[PDB]
Amino acid sequence: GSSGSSGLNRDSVPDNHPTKFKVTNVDDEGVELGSGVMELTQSELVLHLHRREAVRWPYLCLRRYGYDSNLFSFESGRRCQTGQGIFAFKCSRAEEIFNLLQDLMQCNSINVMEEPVIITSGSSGSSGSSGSSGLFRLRHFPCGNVNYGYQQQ
Repeated sequence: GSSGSSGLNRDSVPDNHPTKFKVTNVDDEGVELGSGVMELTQSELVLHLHRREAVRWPYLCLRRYGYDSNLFSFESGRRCQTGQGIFAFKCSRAEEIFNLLQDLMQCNSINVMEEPVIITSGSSGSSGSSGSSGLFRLRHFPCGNVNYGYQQQ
C-alpha cells in the first residue's frame, strides 16, 4: 500500500475530471483493446471514441453493474446499439464511475426498497462466433461487486 505521483501533464483534460472519465475496453484476459472517454448524463450512459460514432446505454436497460479497484463493468439489455452483453473497461477512477452511475439512475422518479440477496444460477453451456459489430462482449462478469438497476414484475 503506497501513494503515487504524476511525473508530467501536457493535455487540456484534467486527471480529476468529475464527469468525463478516461477508459480502456478489455477482453476476457484483461488485454487493452482500445481507448475512449466515458460520459454520464442525467439521461443515459455515453462513451466517446474515435471517428466511429459514440456509444450509448440507457440506465433503464442496465439490469446490473459493478466495479473493482481498477476496473468498471456492466450488463446492457437487448434494446441498445451494441446488443445484449457484458462490457468492461480499465479505469483508476472506476469507483467514482460506479457511484455516479447509481446516483444519476436514482435521480429519476422510481420506487425502491430493501430486499435479501438470493443465490443466482448459471447456464448449461453455450458458444458461437463473431456476428454484429461493437465493443468486446464478455462471457462472464469480471467485477467482484454487483449492484442492480431498474426493477419491475
